[PDB]
Amino acid sequence: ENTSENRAQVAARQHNRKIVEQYMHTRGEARLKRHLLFTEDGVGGLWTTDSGQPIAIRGREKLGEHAVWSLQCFPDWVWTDIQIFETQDPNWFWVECRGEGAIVFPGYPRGQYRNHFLHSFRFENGLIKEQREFMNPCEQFRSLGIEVPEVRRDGLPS
Amino acid sequence: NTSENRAQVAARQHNRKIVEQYMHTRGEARLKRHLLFTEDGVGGLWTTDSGQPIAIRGREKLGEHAVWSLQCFPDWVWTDIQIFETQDPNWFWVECRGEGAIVFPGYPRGQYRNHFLHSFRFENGLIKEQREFMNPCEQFRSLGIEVPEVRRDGLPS
Ligand SMILES: O=C(O)c1cc(Br)ccc1N[C@H]1CCC[C@@H](C(=O)O)C1
Ligand SMILES: O=C(O)c1cc(Br)ccc1N[C@H]1CCC[C@@H](C(=O)O)C1
Repeated sequence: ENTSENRAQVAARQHNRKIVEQYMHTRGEARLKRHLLFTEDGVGGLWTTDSGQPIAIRGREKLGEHAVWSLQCFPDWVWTDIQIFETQDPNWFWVECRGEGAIVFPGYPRGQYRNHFLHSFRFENGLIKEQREFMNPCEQFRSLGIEVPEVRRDGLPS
Repeated sequence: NTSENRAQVAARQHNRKIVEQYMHTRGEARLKRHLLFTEDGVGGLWTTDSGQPIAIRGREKLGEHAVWSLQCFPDWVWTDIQIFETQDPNWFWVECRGEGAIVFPGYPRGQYRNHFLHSFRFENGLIKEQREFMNPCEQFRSLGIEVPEVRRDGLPS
């Protein structure tokens, strides 16, 4: 039904989608201003780590400061194969994508990193309140020359 | 309010019920979870230490796989289940937790807990493709496997 309230939900979803698109296409020195897409208290970061705990970057300013490090350590990064999923919540989206680029972490050799990613984006007032990255840390270990632990699944049917 | 749209709404509602039922399947009922899939339906684990998915292809293979899964994760429960519909009536995402004993050949019995994302795509009201995404490091830990620590030298606080 075409009511003011359904219309408002559609408008919000449409706006938020454009910000997801923008986020996912932000490259190069533009990454130094990606933080401006977030609420002042917005959070971003990596939810799949070797320690099992997220690394959460809290606050728009902290995200901007973080961008300096990310641009250093992933100097040519691009997201590819981007699929945006709207949800029943006009303020929540998921993205499935791939990503590739050099990885330049001090203490490791320079390497090439490729992974499969899921990102979660939650909005408030048309800015991102929470972004979260989910990936397979093992592919990052590979890129850094770190030996990947192996699980044997004996008896797993074929 | 158009038949195209009434059809999609119905398909999405039907498919959501199937996602709910999959997520709440426990115990011996797991031996029949494969009945939720198309005959050629695929399920499995998309985040593995090898970097390649472990795909289980076909309804019959998924039922055979259930035997293994019930032995290796004998009391498994999904919890904190959040179901995301999408613009596609035939594609859902689930974010949840899961926990239970892990009992793999050649590793000490453990307690495995993880955070999960599942993707479910549908055809003809049955699951055509289910994919699990988790952090393999938590599964290493549950099996007593040492996990390396990545150092992020510049990383601000
Ligand atoms: O992979 C990490 O070590 C990582 C650590 C924190 Br903490 C946050 C995010 C992380 N993932 C990267 C992957 C490459 C692009 C990059 C970006 O888009 O800023 C983010
Ligand atoms: O974690 C694995 O080793 C794994 C291997 C393949 Br092959 C497929 C799925 C896997 N994940 C489990 C996690 C516990 C519940 C279980 C189930 O719901 O059947 C599936």
